[PDB]
Amino acid sequence: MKFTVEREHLLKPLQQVSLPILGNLLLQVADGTLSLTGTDLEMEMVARVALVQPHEPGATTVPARKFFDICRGLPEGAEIAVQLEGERMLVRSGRSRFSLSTLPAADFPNLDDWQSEVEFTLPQATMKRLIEATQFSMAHQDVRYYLNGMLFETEGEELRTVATDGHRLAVCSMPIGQSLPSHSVIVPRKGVIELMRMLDGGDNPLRVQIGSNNIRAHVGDFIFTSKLVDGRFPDYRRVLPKNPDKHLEAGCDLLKQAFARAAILSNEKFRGVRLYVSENQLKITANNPEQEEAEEILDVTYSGAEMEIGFNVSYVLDVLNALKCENVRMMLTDSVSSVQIEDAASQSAAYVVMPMRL
Amino acid sequence: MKFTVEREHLLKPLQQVSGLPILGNLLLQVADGTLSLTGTDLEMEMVARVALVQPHEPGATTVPARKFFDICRGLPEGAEIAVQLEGERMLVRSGRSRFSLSTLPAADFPNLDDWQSEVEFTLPQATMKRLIEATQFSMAHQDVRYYLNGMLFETEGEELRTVATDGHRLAVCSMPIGQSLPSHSVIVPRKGVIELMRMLDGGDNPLRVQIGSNNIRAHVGDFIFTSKLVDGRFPDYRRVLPKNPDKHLEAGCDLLKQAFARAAILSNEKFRGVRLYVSENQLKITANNPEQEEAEEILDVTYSGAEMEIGFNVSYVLDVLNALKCENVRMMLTDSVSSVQIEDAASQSAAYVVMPMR
Ligand SMILES: [Ca+2]
Ligand SMILES: [Ca+2]
Ligand SMILES: [Ca+2]
Ligand SMILES: [Ca+2]
Ligand SMILES: [Ca+2]
Ligand SMILES: [Ca+2]
Ligand SMILES: [Ca+2]
Repeated sequence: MKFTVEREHLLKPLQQVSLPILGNLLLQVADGTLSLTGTDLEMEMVARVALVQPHEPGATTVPARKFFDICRGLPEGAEIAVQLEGERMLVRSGRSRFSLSTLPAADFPNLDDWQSEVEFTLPQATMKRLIEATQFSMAHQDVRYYLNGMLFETEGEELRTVATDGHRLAVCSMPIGQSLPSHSVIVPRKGVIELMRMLDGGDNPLRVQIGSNNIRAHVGDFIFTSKLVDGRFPDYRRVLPKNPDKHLEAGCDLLKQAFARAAILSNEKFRGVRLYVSENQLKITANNPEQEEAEEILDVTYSGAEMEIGFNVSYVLDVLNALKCENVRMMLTDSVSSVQIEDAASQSAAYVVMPMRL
Repeated sequence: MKFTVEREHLLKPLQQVSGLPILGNLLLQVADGTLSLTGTDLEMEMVARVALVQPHEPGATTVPARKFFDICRGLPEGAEIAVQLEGERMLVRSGRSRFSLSTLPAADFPNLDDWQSEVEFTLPQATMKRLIEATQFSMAHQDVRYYLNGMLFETEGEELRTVATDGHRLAVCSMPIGQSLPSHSVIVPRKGVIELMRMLDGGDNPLRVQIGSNNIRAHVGDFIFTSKLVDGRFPDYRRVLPKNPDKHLEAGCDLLKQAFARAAILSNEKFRGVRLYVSENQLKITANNPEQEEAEEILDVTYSGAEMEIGFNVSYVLDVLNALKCENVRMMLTDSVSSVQIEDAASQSAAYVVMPMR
């Protein structure tokens, strides 16, 4: 196995593809192409790079981090010559020489073979929007294992993501211009993060294939495959407040800064803040067990009945930071119901926070 | 106690002083048209003075430092901040943002012992920055020899000098300050060095230093920092500089750094040993690890001395090269079992000594 490639043509693939063999990358030279594969047994990334210089076929595995670090450590645009020599992989560029340990390509694990059952193509930016809108609301390491990921749902002509930690919920729906079967799957949280970072911000379309227990995403030279979480996800429809009758609109940043200052004097563990809404005015209060107290008053747009409501300010600040927009809509019912929060200029993403009695 | 100040006048002082629960509080004192703000940990103290141009009333209190800072920082650009002591709370008002903070009595706030200045001088901020940055990385970390955990500040002739060492490597930097100084040495603890550095805003305000038998004080602008000193017998750098390191090697600093950095990837993860082979206008760096992986770097250098080999902890060498912010480095060698001296090829202001490895 032999190949010579420019440093930069390896770095992006290396970043994407990054028991001992799990710490190695599979390298394969075949039919004019170097393939690089990383895996943790749950998910796998394959990156292809065209070989324009002379090369010789073959396959091995090499320590991922050390190989990455050597390549990154070489000078910008350096030529990197790689060949197998015995049980070692030789790396040479200029007068820099490296000899790395190998493990047999035969020992590199494959994900189980599977069949694609639902497929669609969408712009990368659309998938990025869907994931970014909801990612922060996934659970991390909850005993409810099915919350440690993101629901991907197809319905009519749209793709939807849902994330919840069992306390707050995020949902985002986007039309993708293709007739889809009604379907939903759970992508493990590590898989969501890996998928997100494979999206490079460019013009390559994204092709998604979903099987019974797997998902695959293809963008340009990269192919990501993950197991799905085998479980049942909560129904977001039952979480959204039914027909909320009271709408407040305010500048996102003004609202966020008011909440952020109030949060300083909220309970450190439970983070409860109170809202008092009246004609075109919002008052936010916070207090803590040391009996310190914050109050914020700001102009908003509101004409409904006067009401009060408490919430976890961390959850609300999470929403406002995710929204990054000009204006926000808080959809209210009463002191004993959840709130729905949206970009005032878009119904694509919605966020639900539970009420607190303070 | 009442004052009204522009946010912009409070922020930097609050950051500088904020950097027994009462140790979590700032002492605020309005007296003679000045607001003073003090923070302490019993070992060191920062005091900031703020001119009060708006109406004010005298008195003193203490308030939670982080909360007060976070509230002020959280307020908008150009906010006016009105503050008044009411009963046992401190009221903070700006626009329609209101905050009530807990207090502890000013009478409870601890003072450093009184002391007399024995040695005094003035120096540009840029000189103190240079002295600290040139040596700081070489201080010990939690060594049982406590004095090695800090930094020696030495006056000799008209020079101020810093020395830092952990027994394995040493840094020394000397700078002229244009004043006849006594011969004197003190050891500033780690945290004091960090603060000394933090107080240098980079402007044209000179620094005034006062040294007592057990304290150091630095005045810059409207800030006064005071630290206790560290007792103990700090090693003499003059005994550590090789007596006659007459084998001189010169090489590009970044070229040398990046070669060591690549070689380091395949060095022992705990011991970090690399080997240097010096010969006529050539340096070869090698590294190997228990897994029998190997790196080799060959660089052109300027060297006319006799051939020799020497082993080093590569992290120590990299630390030096990263601290040398320059074009060319000089390495001054003795033999395979003696320390190396390293300097900027174009300046003798700082020197670095690294012990060899067997
Ligand atoms: Ca280039
Ligand atoms: Ca629908
Ligand atoms: Ca569906
Ligand atoms: Ca294009
Ligand atoms: Ca209040
Ligand atoms: Ca010197
Ligand atoms: Ca070695």
